[PDB]
Amino acid sequence: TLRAAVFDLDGVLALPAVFGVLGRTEEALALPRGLLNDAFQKGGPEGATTRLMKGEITLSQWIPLMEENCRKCSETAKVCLPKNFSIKEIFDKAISARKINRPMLQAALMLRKKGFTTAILTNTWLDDRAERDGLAQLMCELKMHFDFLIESCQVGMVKPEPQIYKFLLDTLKASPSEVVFLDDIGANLKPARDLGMVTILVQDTDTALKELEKVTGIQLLNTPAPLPTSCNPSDMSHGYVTVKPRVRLHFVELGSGPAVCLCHGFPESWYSWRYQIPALAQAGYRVLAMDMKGYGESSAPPEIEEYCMEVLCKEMVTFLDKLGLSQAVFIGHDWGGMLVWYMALFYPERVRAVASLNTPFIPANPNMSPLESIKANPVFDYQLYFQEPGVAEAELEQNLSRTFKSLFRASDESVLSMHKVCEAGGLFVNSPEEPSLSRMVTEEEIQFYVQQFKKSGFRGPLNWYRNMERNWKWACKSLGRKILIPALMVTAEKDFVLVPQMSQHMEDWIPHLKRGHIEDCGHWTQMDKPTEVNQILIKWLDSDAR
Amino acid sequence: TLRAAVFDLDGVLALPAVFGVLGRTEEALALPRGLLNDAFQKGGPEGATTRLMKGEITLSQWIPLMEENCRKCSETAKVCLPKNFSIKEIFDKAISARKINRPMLQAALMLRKKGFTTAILTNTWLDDRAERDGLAQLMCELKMHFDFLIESCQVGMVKPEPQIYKFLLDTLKASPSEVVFLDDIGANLKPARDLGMVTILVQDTDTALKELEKVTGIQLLNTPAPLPTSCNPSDMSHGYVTVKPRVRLHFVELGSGPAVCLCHGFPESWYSWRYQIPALAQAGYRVLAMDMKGYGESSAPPEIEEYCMEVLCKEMVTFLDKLGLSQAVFIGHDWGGMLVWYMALFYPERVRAVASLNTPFIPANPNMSPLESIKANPVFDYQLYFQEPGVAEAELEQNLSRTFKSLFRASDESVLSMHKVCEAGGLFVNSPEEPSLSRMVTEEEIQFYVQQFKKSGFRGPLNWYRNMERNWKWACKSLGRKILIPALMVTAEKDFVLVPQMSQHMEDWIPHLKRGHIEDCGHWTQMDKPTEVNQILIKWLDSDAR
Ligand SMILES: Cc1cc(-c2csc(N)n2)c(C)n1C[C@H]1CCCO1
Ligand SMILES: Cc1cc(-c2csc(N)n2)c(C)n1C[C@H]1CCCO1
Ligand SMILES: [Mg+2]
Ligand SMILES: [Mg+2]
Repeated sequence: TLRAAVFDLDGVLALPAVFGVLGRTEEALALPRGLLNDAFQKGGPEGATTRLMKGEITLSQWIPLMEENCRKCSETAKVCLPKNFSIKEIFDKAISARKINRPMLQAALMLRKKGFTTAILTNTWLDDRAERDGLAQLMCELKMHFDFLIESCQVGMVKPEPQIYKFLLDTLKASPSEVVFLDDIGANLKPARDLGMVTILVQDTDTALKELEKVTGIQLLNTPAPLPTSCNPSDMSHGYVTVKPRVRLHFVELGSGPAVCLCHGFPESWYSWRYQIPALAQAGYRVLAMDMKGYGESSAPPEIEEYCMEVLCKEMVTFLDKLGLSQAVFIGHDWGGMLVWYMALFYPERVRAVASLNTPFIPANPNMSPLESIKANPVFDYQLYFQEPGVAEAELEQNLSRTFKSLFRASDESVLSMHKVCEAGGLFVNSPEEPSLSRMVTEEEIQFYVQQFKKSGFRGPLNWYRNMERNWKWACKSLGRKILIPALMVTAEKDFVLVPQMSQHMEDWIPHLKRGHIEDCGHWTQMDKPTEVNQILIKWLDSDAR
Repeated sequence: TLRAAVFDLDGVLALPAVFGVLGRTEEALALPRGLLNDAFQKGGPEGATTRLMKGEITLSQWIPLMEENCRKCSETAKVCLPKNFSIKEIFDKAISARKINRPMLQAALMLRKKGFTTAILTNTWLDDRAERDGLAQLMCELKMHFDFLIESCQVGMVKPEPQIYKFLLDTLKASPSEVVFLDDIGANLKPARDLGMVTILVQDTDTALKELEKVTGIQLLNTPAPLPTSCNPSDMSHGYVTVKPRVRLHFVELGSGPAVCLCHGFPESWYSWRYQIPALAQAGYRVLAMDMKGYGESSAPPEIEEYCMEVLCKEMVTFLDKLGLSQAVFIGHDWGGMLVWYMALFYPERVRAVASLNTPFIPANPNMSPLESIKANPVFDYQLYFQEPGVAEAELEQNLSRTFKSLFRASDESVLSMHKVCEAGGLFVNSPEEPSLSRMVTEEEIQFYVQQFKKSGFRGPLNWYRNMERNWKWACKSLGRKILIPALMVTAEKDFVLVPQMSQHMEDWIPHLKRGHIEDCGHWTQMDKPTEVNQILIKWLDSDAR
């Protein structure tokens, strides 16, 4: 029966509520109880506050009107307001104090995931104060999680007037009995109740969630910890930069602050960062999540040498030049990880800080051909399989779904040993035609990769492995250097190819290296353990790159 | 004969030179003359400094080696270095002191404009110091003006070794006699001279330019003031954001820092900001230059109401939401100017600051239909001509070249009165078939507009004028408000439609409004007077939006 859920902002999705600051200020300053609330509410439907909430005036215009109300209320109550008493001050403080009430948001999200239409209906104001950016941030963060946001000041109507509830119903395209509405102000619930909406009076959050859960029949309290926000591709800003005549690079871009360029591994996509992109933007960064050369909407030229580390890095520099970015933080995974260590070594002036997931920095061995070095570790045998042009392409392109479904698996699910792949004759020779779906991914997410890979297939991707000799000679030039910019290495316990021990000597080349470590994490770090990756990146960004 | 020009960075394109800081520090600290230069040069081809310039070691690794050289030089000269003596300190200071030597850059630019290939050949280092971003900025700003940048540390070779000059010649694809090479170090010129290159020894800039001018036969000194840098479309980052199912918005994006969204007028393009985009990025801003809805690579739906101010503003808010931007500075011109005043009035929380070129803020008159208000000023008669769907489209689309060439004219060139356009039967009824080219634009620039307008023509653009009644009713809601965020109004003396007097009452609605005024400037402000626009925007941005 219930199809829709409506939440107020103050006192419901965000806490502490501003009205609360009226109460507290009175208490703190020993003013007559309720004096501030009388001033706030003076003139009722035609007083300053209603005009504010309806959009007739802006917040900065209302401030001196509330001031005047406070004077008149205090003269009528035969008291004086203290020296320094400041309405602007009180509200600046109150509005920055108010934070997202996380469990209410997570309930709204769960309800939306089970197919509810969700909305925020709020009495609010046009905010033109010097510090308005703080509220603009909160509203952005909240509203992306909901179907609709209805603000009194944008629509010219306020709770409890009946017309806003009619406007609500019409926006929802639902009848009143299909709607639950939560509010901390009982007067605001009444007209919803009159129409036959389920209403919940929100005092403490848990009891409201308990009622919300009873009435919807959905579990909202004590639920497992949810994944971070992911990205819908068609909701993103897509950027494109031509770095030379045949080569354009595509990226997705979210947030403001220091530029952070995310570089995925093989055979992946910008979308492999879907769980980090909103979190890093939310934490105060400008994220640029690349399709690396060879992939997705980036160009994919056929020639092997187009994909050696030197050419790749030079193009990433050009990509910064054309965007007008003197630096970025570079964060890489797998092949992207190797590339970011090379950026740090050859273009430290362009790199604000460098981090890798899984991929250690290993210096070239000038006394050993890289082919031999690769042949020395049985777990890299899949890289020899990748050498011969055409062979891996045919296997990987033959059935894309099966390809991504076989590759993208958590450590407790794996179907492919990386073991004696040449000898066996292929990566999939002993995996099913139709693999089961990993817990890490949905069917929809697999089909995003399949559709990406239909544009250019695996030639350009595989070519990143086909420049061992060329990369080795370029790397040998850097053998006297050290990496002395801020650097983070993140090892994954159960990546059985890029094993955490393989990073064990990095402090010789990177003496101030920082570390994080993720337990029970396979090769596909960002989607295996997105919460833990997010926390380790944001903590290191805030301390080292900011 | 000469086809190419090569410039050193230190002492040639940037000043004061670092070597100079060796001299000055000695003098300042009363050290033995030349002591620092001996330490710097110790071991010659195999000393620390050469290894640095060749890329073997990074700057931070070299710092303690130069320190040690300075100790050994001072022990051998029987003196002591002062307490606090700091090589890191000296170089931090020297490297931030060094600025682009503007007249040398402007000579290189002029030579490139007359078809020279230009290059920077420099002995430089891999810079990993905490403060490296300053040099990364200088190198970005310089290098975008040149065909090639050749850095000793990237190529593994240093002036004066002969191999780098061979590498130079090969990069230029020129024989030595086709090249002029400028350097402040005579030892560095010699191998160019040995090959038969024209060389110039740069002491003071003017005498070097004088020799450069004699030898090339091109005027480089005492030249008129050049235009600001413009944008090549195919060198820009292009961004695309879907703000709702039928509507995607395209923009060009350059720079980092506070987001600044540029909104062009009718019938224009992101490209109309070509002279502001590099300057504002260079001044420390993130520029987003839109194709407004109706234009260029943005969607262009046919329906009139898709283009009312309300829908337009809501979509600009969504564009911020999807990019993850809690605010931007909004700067508009003509129709874009009207739109930014509306953003300031309806979404002040999303607007960091607002500026308009030409377009004044005028409140709706609630006692007069907007059609009448328009009929009251003979100079708006072209807006009535625009009302009837199809009529203006046919005239404007009939011959695009003639359209843009007739419209885009400086005030001393105009071919169209805005006068009794309905009565005359068209905007062009009395202008030539093939207008002459305005001084403001090249043939190439006109053809960029023509090609943009072949995608959707003039329907969507004209529709911005066809919502007078709808805009009037929306505007009436804002009649109690004031604009109290930072605001700049820029009037143009000779815009005979949007006249500077029309802005004269703006202080009633915008009490802290700032102003700039541009004399001898017609309607097409950004390209008429790009230098003056740039200076007024950047000064106001730095003081009000930063
Ligand atoms: C960690 C690592 C070691 C080597 C290696 C060793 S010797 C040689 N030539 N290469 C390579 C190529 N990697 C990169 C990883 C990331 C994905 C590709 O393998
Ligand atoms: C300055 C201005 C006044 C009016 C106006 C007056 S009364 C009414 N309805 N409109 C308009 C539409 N403008 C906007 C300019 C910029 C380009 C379009 O004209
Ligand atoms: Mg409330
Ligand atoms: Mg020099």
